[PDB]
Amino acid sequence: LKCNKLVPLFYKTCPAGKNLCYKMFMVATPKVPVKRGCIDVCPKSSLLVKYVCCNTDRCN
Repeated sequence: LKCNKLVPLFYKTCPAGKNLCYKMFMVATPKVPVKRGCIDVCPKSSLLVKYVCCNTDRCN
């Protein structure tokens, strides 16, 4: 399993680390992404920070 990351590079792998790849956006006002990595769940979501999880591979 591999996805993209904010780290200065391109995409990383998360086979043993996790099994999914989600992103963390912020709706403070200007709207902007800030936390994208791999997770095993997606129990987060409000009105001042969104998140996009995916497990199709190459979809992140």
